[PDB]
Amino acid sequence: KKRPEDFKFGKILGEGSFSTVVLARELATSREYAIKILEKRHIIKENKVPYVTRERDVMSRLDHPFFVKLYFTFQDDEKLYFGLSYAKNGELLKYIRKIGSFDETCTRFYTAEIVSALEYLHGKGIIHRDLKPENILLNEDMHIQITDFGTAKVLSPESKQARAQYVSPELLTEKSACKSSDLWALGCIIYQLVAGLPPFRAGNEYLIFQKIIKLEYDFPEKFFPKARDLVEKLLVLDATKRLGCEEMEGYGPLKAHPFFESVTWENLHQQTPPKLTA
Ligand SMILES: O=C(N[C@@H](COc1ccc2[nH]c(=O)[nH]c2c1)c1ccccc1)c1cccn(Cc2ccc(F)c(F)c2)c1=O
Repeated sequence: KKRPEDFKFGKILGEGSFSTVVLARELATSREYAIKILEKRHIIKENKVPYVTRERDVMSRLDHPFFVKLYFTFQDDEKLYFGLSYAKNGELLKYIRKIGSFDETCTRFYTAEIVSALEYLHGKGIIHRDLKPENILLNEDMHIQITDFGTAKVLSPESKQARAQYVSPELLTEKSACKSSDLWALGCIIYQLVAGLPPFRAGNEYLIFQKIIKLEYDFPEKFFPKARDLVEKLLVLDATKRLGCEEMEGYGPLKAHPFFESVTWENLHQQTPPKLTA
């Protein structure tokens, strides 16, 4: 078992739900991990601290190339520690501030990795509920690493549902989430990769929420036609009519959409990602 003294702790990578993720270097190996630290003082019923109880065991057991993984755990008198994948290259959409919108080859590749990751997650009955560019990190090899900050939920077999710019209308109109809520988020992400901006934009959050529920958005003139078609098929108010959803025959029709022509879905993790720039 590892212990706190085996690492040199660096900067904070992220924080939420009484959990702080810190960059750490393993002294013996020079390997870097993102170690999540929870103070035992905060583990009380009223706080609903994630990853302490059994309801997230299926998430903790994931061993997929596109999700940050749990490698080890340990504890001391005051804290719980969870060693997670470190995604060296940070947030995927961070390149937009320099480079602007992604080209079709790069959009197709990164969209395929996200779709492949969501298919796997949904196949385990897990819904993310807060999928956004901030949660799509990139490792040293430039492959995606999707993070959860305690929003993901395992659905029960008895229900296909569970209780701003990337939020689906059902999370706004009926305060519920389903697998299809994540496909709405995917539609927003694809649009942002291509356009360089998210689809629902307005003067403030209140107005953005109105645009979402009314489907008030437009495409710029330069939007790749196959990507436009795909986005229109994901950004549908009725959650049962989104491409990829259970009621629309699942992932096959989504992975077979013309936007994904030439994609080799089985080896995306082994392919060299296309460079965003030389
Ligand atoms: O513990 C897990 N995730 C952490 C966040 O992990 C981070 C955050 C930033 C980082 N930067 C970097 O380089 N590595 C980083 C790791 C968490 C924080 C706060 C509350 C709850 C969880 C965590 C534990 C186990 C598995 N996963 C992957 C996962 C689970 C369910 C999903 F639906 C999903 F899409 C992905 C986790 O995110």
